[PDB]
Amino acid sequence: EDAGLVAEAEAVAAGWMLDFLCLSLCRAFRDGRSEDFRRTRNSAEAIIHGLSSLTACQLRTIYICQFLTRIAAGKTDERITPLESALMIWGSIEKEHDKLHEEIQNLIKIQAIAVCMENGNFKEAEEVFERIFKSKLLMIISQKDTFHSFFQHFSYNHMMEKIKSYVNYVLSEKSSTFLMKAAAKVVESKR
Amino acid sequence: EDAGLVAEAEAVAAGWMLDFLCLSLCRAFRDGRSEDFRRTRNSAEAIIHGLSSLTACQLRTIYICQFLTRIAAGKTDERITPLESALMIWGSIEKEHDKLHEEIQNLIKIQAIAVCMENGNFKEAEEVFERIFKSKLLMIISQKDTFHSFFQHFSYNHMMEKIKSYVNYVLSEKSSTFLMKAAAKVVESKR
Ligand SMILES: COCC(=O)NCc1ccc(C)cc1
Ligand SMILES: COCC(=O)NCc1ccc(C)cc1
Repeated sequence: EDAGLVAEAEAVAAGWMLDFLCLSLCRAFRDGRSEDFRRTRNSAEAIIHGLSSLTACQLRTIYICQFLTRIAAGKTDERITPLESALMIWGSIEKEHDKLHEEIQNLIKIQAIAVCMENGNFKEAEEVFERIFKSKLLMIISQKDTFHSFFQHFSYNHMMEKIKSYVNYVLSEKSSTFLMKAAAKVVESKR
Repeated sequence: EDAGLVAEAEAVAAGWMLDFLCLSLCRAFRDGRSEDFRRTRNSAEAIIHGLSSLTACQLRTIYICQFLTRIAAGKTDERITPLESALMIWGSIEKEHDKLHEEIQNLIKIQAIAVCMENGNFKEAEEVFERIFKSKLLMIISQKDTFHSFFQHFSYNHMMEKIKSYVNYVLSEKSSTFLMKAAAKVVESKR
């Protein structure tokens, strides 16, 4: 038995498990299956400790998973909120800055403030605003005007809809990865 | 897309990941790769939350993994020690009670006391003795006779050697499971 070849096979399998768990995380996010999302997130987080070197494709995969983890915790050792952390990941993923990227970016920026107002924490809403960003938005926060028409166009539902359309593209791109394809064949054979 | 067929494929893949991670955990235990063992253990623990129903084979797999986890923590919400917890798993696994089973059982029973004496905790050694079990063993603990010839036949090294021989049988039995076999093929193709 060669120790190097065994370690290489473990790294190949970790890569397969990462894609499979990304696909499961994407579907759970799309479906709103919170408990399944939490379980898949924990498995993907543990599995990637088996990798010390990642390709460009694998880095994009883990950053998509970290991004969805923050978006899912949006209303729930960093001194920033989950939506602010999602915005940092979003702005640094190796991906095209098309119209959809910018739409998601601006929806998260406004919702990072609006989720604080929804929870009744207006001081945090101002702190979030100061870290991200103008005089019209600060007057809205100061007036506790949570249902201002600006927030109805840049809504939480609109942020989730746009992120879900992005998730469907990731989902289709990874639907043919090794582990899910082999698992679907086994299920189809029964049946 | 059928939600039931997607969930079935996820359960098939969780099963494949469980066998792969058992095989990796067995090799790391055999090799004494502590950090790799800790990482694999965490991944296997997270992955099995994706399973709510297990076959007899899968139950044996998870119990072997829980047993090795306690043996590896042997010298490190239950009011018992890790070796005592390993003994509980060992005595209830659906497996043959051959001579090797009994040898491992008795080595763990004595080492559960001896590891407390090694750490200088003789009160715990007596508490462990009371929970497991005689007058000769209690005199040894009372006298802090850690290097009594009884402990040299029923040694920690002998316990580890016997458990490692058992691990080699599990390792050979699972060496042909789906995920490792497909991963070894990929590595062999390069080389
Ligand atoms: C880095 O901060 C922790 C975190 O985001 N955990 C969720 C997580 C899910 C999935 C993957 C691949 C990686 C991480
Ligand atoms: C049940 O007590 C926790 C524990 O033993 N964790 C390690 C663990 C490793 C591997 C598997 C499959 C399952 C559990």
